[PDB]
Amino acid sequence: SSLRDPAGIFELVEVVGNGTYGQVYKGRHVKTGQLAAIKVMDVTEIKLEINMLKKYSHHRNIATYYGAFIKKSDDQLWLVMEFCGAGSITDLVKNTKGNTLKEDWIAYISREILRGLAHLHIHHVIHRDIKGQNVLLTENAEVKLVDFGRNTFIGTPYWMAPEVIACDENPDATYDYRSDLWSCGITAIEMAEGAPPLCDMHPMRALFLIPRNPPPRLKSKKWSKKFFSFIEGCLVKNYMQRPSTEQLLKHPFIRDQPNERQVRIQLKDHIDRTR
Ligand SMILES: Nc1ncnc2ccc(-c3cccc(Cl)c3)cc12
Ligand code: NA
Repeated sequence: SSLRDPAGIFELVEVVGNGTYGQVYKGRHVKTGQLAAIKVMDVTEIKLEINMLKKYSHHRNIATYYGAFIKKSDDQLWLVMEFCGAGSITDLVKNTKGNTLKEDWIAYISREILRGLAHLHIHHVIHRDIKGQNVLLTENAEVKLVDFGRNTFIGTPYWMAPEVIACDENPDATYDYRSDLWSCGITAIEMAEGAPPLCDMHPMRALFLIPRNPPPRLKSKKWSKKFFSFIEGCLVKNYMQRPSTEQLLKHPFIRDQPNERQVRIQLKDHIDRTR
């Protein structure tokens, strides 16, 4: 009924990813040595968010919520969740020769992202921040989503869907569940090319171009017809005709993965070789 102090339960080890998620630490469950990710927030409601993040995180493609703690003093709120030890998808692409993942790896990771999103969407939750950095890997090559729900900063715009960017005909910016599907397509281009489209643009210029530009496309013609079609589905310009999570899960690029077993093996081995 009342949040406990974390002393002797969880301890902070080091900042993750040294300065990319803000106040998120690699932590450890004191009594068992089990690792955990801990978001540290300064606080002056909480209990409801605890019970809410609890139920929707029980899915295999979402990092599991453990509990909430209050470090007394401004008081610190500690949000404890399952740690994913093999870094982010962005790290994976960065640590790969040529900053590009094989198409079957992209198909596997994209399906796991979509499965996580399908669980949140069915429960009327919008992730709002799908990107390579928020999709984490475990040592067993399990794919898990992270960072779903002060608010004074605007983050990176490269994964933002057109409807989420306010402009003359769209004065009130629309975060719709389909906005996460646009971000999944940008994440798939990020896996294929090493960076999102418009990465060569200043962030404010990219924010102006996203609602105006036609849908982004893969630079190379080497990819399969299925992959181009998957990107096209994610990146439907007008969210009103954009397919739902359930429709994208049935797209042949996602649905038809004959080398699935070997992909998980390749990913597990690649994690070891590039650690
Ligand atoms: N669960 C995690 N495992 C490993 N690294 C991580 C890095 C960052 C995060 C993370 C990032 C933003 C917001 C929240 Cl609540 C958690 C979670 C993890
Ligand atoms: Na989970």
